[PDB]
Amino acid sequence: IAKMRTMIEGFDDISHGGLPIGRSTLVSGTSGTGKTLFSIQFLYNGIIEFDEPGVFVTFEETPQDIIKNARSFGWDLAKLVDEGKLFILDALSALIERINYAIQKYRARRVSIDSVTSVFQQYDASSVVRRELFRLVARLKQIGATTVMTTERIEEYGPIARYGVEEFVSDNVVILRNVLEGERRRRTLEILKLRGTSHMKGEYPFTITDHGINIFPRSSNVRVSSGVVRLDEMCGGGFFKDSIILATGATGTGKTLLVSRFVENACANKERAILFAYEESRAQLLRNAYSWGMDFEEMERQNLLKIVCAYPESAGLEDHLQIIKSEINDFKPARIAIDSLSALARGVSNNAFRQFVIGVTGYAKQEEITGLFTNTSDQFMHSITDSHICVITDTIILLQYVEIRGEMSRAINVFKMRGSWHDKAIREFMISDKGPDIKDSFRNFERIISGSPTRI
Amino acid sequence: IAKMRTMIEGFDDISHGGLPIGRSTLVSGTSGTGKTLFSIQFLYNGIIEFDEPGVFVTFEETPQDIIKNARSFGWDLAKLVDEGKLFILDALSALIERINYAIQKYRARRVSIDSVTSVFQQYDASSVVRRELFRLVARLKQIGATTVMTTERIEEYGPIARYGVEEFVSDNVVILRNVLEGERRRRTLEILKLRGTSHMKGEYPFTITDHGINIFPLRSSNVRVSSGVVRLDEMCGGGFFKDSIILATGATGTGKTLLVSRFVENACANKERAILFAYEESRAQLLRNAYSWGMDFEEMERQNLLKIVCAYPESAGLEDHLQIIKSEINDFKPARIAIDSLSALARGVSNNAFRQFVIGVTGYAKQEEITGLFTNTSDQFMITDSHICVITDTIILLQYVEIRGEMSRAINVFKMRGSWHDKAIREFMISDKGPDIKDSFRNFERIISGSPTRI
Amino acid sequence: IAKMRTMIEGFDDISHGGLPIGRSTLVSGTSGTGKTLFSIQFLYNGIIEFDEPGVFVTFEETPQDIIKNARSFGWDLAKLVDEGKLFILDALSALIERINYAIQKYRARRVSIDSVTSVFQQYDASSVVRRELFRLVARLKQIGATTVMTTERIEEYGPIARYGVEEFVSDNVVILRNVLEGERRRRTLEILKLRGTSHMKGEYPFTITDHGINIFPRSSNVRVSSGVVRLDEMCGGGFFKDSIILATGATGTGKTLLVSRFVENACANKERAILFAYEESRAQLLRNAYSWGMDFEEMERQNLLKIVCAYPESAGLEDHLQIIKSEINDFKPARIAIDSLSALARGVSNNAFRQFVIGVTGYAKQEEITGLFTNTSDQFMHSITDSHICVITDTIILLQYVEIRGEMSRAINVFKMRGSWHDKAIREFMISDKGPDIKDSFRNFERIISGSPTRI
Ligand SMILES: Nc1ncnc2c1ncn2[C@@H]1O[C@H](COP(=O)(O)OP(=O)(O)OP(=O)(O)O)[C@@H](O)[C@H]1O
Ligand SMILES: Nc1ncnc2c1ncn2[C@@H]1O[C@H](COP(=O)(O)OP(=O)(O)OP(=O)(O)O)[C@@H](O)[C@H]1O
Ligand SMILES: Nc1ncnc2c1ncn2[C@@H]1O[C@H](COP(=O)(O)OP(=O)(O)OP(=O)(O)O)[C@@H](O)[C@H]1O
Ligand SMILES: Nc1ncnc2c1ncn2[C@@H]1O[C@H](COP(=O)(O)OP(=O)(O)OP(=O)(O)O)[C@@H](O)[C@H]1O
Ligand SMILES: Nc1ncnc2c1ncn2[C@@H]1O[C@H](COP(=O)(O)OP(=O)(O)OP(=O)(O)O)[C@@H](O)[C@H]1O
Ligand SMILES: Nc1ncnc2c1ncn2[C@@H]1O[C@H](COP(=O)(O)OP(=O)(O)OP(=O)(O)O)[C@@H](O)[C@H]1O
Ligand SMILES: [Mg+2]
Ligand SMILES: [Mg+2]
Ligand SMILES: [Mg+2]
Ligand SMILES: [Mg+2]
Ligand SMILES: [Mg+2]
Ligand SMILES: [Mg+2]
Repeated sequence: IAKMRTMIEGFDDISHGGLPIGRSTLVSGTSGTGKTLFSIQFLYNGIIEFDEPGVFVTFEETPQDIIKNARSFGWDLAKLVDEGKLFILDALSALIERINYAIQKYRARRVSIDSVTSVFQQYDASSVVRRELFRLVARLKQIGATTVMTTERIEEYGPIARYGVEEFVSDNVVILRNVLEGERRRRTLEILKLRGTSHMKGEYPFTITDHGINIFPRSSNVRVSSGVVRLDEMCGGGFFKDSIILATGATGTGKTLLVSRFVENACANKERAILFAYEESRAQLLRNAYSWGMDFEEMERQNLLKIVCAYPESAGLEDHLQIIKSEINDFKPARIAIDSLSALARGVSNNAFRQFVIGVTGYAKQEEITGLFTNTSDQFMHSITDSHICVITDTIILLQYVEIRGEMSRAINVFKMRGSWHDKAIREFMISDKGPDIKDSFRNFERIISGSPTRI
Repeated sequence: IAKMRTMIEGFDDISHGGLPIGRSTLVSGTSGTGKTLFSIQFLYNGIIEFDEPGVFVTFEETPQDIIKNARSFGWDLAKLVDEGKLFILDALSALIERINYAIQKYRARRVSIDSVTSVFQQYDASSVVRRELFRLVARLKQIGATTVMTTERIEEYGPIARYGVEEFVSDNVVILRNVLEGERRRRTLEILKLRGTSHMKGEYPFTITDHGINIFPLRSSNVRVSSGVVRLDEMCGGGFFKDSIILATGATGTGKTLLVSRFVENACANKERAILFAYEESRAQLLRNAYSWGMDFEEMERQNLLKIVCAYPESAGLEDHLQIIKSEINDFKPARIAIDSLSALARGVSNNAFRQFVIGVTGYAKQEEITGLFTNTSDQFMITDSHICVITDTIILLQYVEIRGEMSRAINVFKMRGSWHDKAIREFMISDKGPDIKDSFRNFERIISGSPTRI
Repeated sequence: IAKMRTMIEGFDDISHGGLPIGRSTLVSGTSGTGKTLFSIQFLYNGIIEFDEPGVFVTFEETPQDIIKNARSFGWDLAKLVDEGKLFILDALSALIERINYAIQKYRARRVSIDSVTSVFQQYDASSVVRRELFRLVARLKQIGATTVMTTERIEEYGPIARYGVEEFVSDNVVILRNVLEGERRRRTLEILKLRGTSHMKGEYPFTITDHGINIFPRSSNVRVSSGVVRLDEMCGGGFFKDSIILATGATGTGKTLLVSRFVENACANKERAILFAYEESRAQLLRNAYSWGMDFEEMERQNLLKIVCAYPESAGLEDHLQIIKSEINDFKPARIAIDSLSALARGVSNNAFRQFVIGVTGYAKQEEITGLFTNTSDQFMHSITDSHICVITDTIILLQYVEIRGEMSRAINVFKMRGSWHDKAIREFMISDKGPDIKDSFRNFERIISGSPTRI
């Protein structure tokens, strides 16, 4: 069973090439799940790469309404119909005749029906839909044309179709969802089945952007500097180039300080860098940064630093990824920084957050980009990690508060360093008007990893 | 009631021999559960295993599509007509006649109907369905031919059939599921009932492969093997046991992958095949860190001795991961394997679904005399273990020890099943040639806390 | 209201003698709940003990199909019909006439209808079923014949009957269930009501075995040895004969060691013993046992030791009990051992597990059998007990890991000893190639029950 590519980033790897060739694919889902976006996108791409003639059988929508909406991603469907490359059939057993006729005058390639459920309200009685659905499918499989049929749905976790008898007739079943969890919508695609072929089971986080659908399913010894000399000395030549560094610690420990010095160092060696902040804003960052003797405003004047400030609850976790991606595909920084993940995990599913970290890490390492992700710990004085995904990070620079003689002092230590030597000493440090000052470690103190020390 | 082997791996143990002789079995479930697959496999295996006639009754789609769908597993229609061993009937009491025809025509034994739910569009009443259901099975039983019926379902945890009156008429009820939990689907088969016979109660994890369905049901020599480290072998009093399961738990960056790299290296060193299942790092990374310790993993794969199967834990489901391991070991056939790690496969997974995984790998690994070293990154570094350290025969736990404001690491053989081991928590270090197990801490107390005390 | 015995192990004590005499009993439940198994079992037993004439009114099942299925437990229904002791009436107001006629030619005793729901699909409309059900019941109560009526069900926790009007007509209501919790089926029986009589309320764990249905609703000073001399010295003459001993402790403490020495001691005094293992297999056990100088293979050669290895998730908790019972009813060991309960409680209901422990304990003590049950603790260094059923055990031999001068040493202490003196000292012990070596206790150490000790 040969498959037909749809040029839809994600769907090509989820269905292993695409959808069963010469067969009909049913795409069900609720309203605003992207049933039409996918439908025309299956034709557009098809009639832009392999130069294939595709006909669109519209029903409750006007042939200009479809083209007026496709202009949201800069798609000129008029120019498609101005070269006989796309035919829109405006709309009981005579409909297949016109489709069979049009497709004959437009050499059978890609066909989309939006929607079949619409022209079935006057029939109903469940058993009737199936009887008239089977005939349609069969009538298309005889002409051997990769057809996508749209179906309506009432529930996001209930009947597959309105009359629950379309999935049993259809050979291939793709379900588009828009689940709302904690007053936040999440678009997820899934391939229920695919007769005489293989596919990726379960649902994968996707979104609709200005390019349309966006479905989301080396290791050199090159070392880079973190901005701090002693830190690179503790890491035995600084952080690795293509690696993920983690800055875990309590509130006001110096995470954003290390991020600022990590981004500065990039711009210092004429290297581009992106800073994704979710806790503070450009205004505050510039002031805080300048207070340590760093010109963040100037760093952006050289087109070497970009600041993307936004709230962690502003958009969805499946969205935030796309922003980072598009932000990296444009500016093309050598290294990025996330401040912070703690803010991107608050009121989010433990699994939904795991898919995010895996995404950034993968993409960050896939493009050989150095990413310094910070994480704020709950207990300031310390268990381990909430979702404990410290196994994804190659380096772990944790900061801990140390109470010494009624003085709230801070300490830094390189907890982990994959395929690299590091200092296993909890060196004390302080903050000044020029960044960190890592001094000597606490040799005459015991139980330093348990908030409070002990005289020796 | 005579059994009938279907040659479906797992099913012949779940149904105790297979399905009842000259009885009608009902296989209900949702769409994509694998109802048609089972139906074909039942006849296919039955045809090329005991030269038995098979009659497939189609209803929804045509004989060509069904024949064109089995090509995904490598099954051809050479029995369809080129051997007259596969009779397909394209599609109330007139159907039964045609059924008895091909049956007595080719001295039939096996029969599959797919689907019967599609022949009850008009009849919107359960009364009619039951009446015309019983008559079918009753007829089929009069001919005493092992027939499999297929029905459709709306919910995975609701009515048995579409009209909920088919399981009561049917003698044997099989239910195929495709439950979706946490954006992840899991195919599970269960034998609801089986009249005048015994079977296994509850649902068993299965998958669909290119050999079709793979249902998953539910020695001890003193030969020792080297762990890669000499002191470690001395700590186990002769090295690791051959046909045994070793576990390495500890905080992130304790050196689990280090002990794995040496455990796999030692294999290839003695010209022994070993498989490495990574779910945290990738080949590129592992090769770098490995070489940094003075180990050439690339070379090890150049001699067809070491294999690396990197895959994100979240990529596939727990049931698929198992099949991937089994098939991977069925091809390469290593003398020992290593999983890095179990903790990476226990993330956003049910404790019951995870238990079934560890039991499988352990069982299968222990069933083929394969030495397995599974790692498990402990959540709270510097307590217990909310899982199963009872399954593992050996436990090599690594713990971080803070001494004089220095993040030092220690190792100890926590347990060694039916063997002597060192009961001392000796400090160790990592260099550019592997571990260096030094001496323990005699003048330090509460070393299990992660923070000792000057004695 | 006199009751009629059914000779069904469990149902006789649940309904206090049996079911209301001269009245009709409705048995509802889903498919494969054992509606037919019970139905014929009510006749078989009845026409095998009190020599009573019973007629079976079958519907959607053939008179040979019922007999062909009853042969799963070795029941010759043909021989029952070959002496006019059982009559099968193969199958609107004329059905009661034949039943009234047959029962007259087969002196009214035990009657079973399987099923009434079957011959009602052509009626439906809820109110119709009741009207035609009442007439049936009344027509049977007039002939005074203990009749059991089978009813179909869709839900395990929903309507009592298909039309939910059969329980209001029927005098007695028995509901058979097959609940699925965590991909595991559990058969439970219940008596909803019983007019003019008393019964046991709630549902009781049952199973179907080769004997059919299996519903599951002294104290001498005789002392026995545990295999260890010092252990018997710490128990002041060894464990009590008819008592339950518990071996709680962390992983690799020496639980299976004490079990092996406890089973060996039985075979040593020419006493039979059963070992129920769920963590290891015969292969490993024999090797581990032989490493301590115990010949487990030989112990089975004398027909004094039996090993029943099986996984704790292989079968159901309500099943595992039956296995132990049948295993003890055959071999008839003087003492048994369970290794372990921790494995039999993983992914099980806290209450469902409580009913198991009570079962083994009761049966173990009911047959005056000594049972050494082991339990693995979670924290290796220790709170108390998960489901804390240490109140069921008469003796508690807990083992605890003790870290001494960077050496992971082990310790044993007799925590409890009901109606017996015991040693209240945490004696240290080690393992060798001949079993345990209990030495002196830790006198110069403090906080030994909190993992880590303290110099004194
Ligand atoms: N240019 C755009 N940029 C971002 N999101 C867009 C853009 N255009 C549309 N969308 C999003 O995608 C949706 C359009 O999806 P589409 O029209 O295919 O829905 P549908 O599922 O076919 O709806 P219906 O059930 O009414 O037919 C919009 O509602 C909006 O959420
Ligand atoms: N080669 C293959 N590799 C992997 N999975 C496959 C392969 N071939 C088929 N499958 C899987 O098995 C499914 C086929 O099952 P099958 O065609 O029997 O469905 P079904 O349950 O009979 O559906 P229906 O409700 O339409 O009768 C596909 O949807 C896919 O999930
Ligand atoms: N100009 C300055 N001089 C001295 N110390 C400073 C100065 N500016 C900031 N600090 C110190 O360093 C800390 C700043 O660290 P930073 O702002 O990076 O916090 P953080 O660890 O990222 O915390 P969070 O993100 O939770 O607010 C302040 O709490 C203060 O102790
Ligand atoms: N010999 C046996 N050993 C063990 N279990 C058996 C044996 N025979 C039958 N069983 C079990 O008991 C069931 C038989 O129960 P029975 O036929 O009474 O069901 P039922 O509830 O009457 O079904 P229906 O609703 O279809 O009439 C089988 O499905 C199986 O689970
Ligand atoms: N070349 C090297 N030289 C010195 N020490 C090294 C070297 N490579 C690794 N290490 C040490 O070993 C640690 C990594 O060991 P390893 O990756 O096996 O640990 P792990 O517990 O499996 O980690 P993770 O939780 O990330 O899987 C580093 O943190 C460092 O302390
Ligand atoms: N031949 C031997 N010589 C010395 N010590 C041994 C020998 N065999 C086993 N041991 C020791 O005794 C322990 C065995 O105890 P046992 O196997 O009964 O463990 P357990 O407490 O039942 O643990 P679990 O059931 O959780 O695996 C081993 O961990 C080891 O310390
Ligand atoms: Mg639309
Ligand atoms: Mg900050
Ligand atoms: Mg099918
Ligand atoms: Mg690792
Ligand atoms: Mg029955
Ligand atoms: Mg044990």
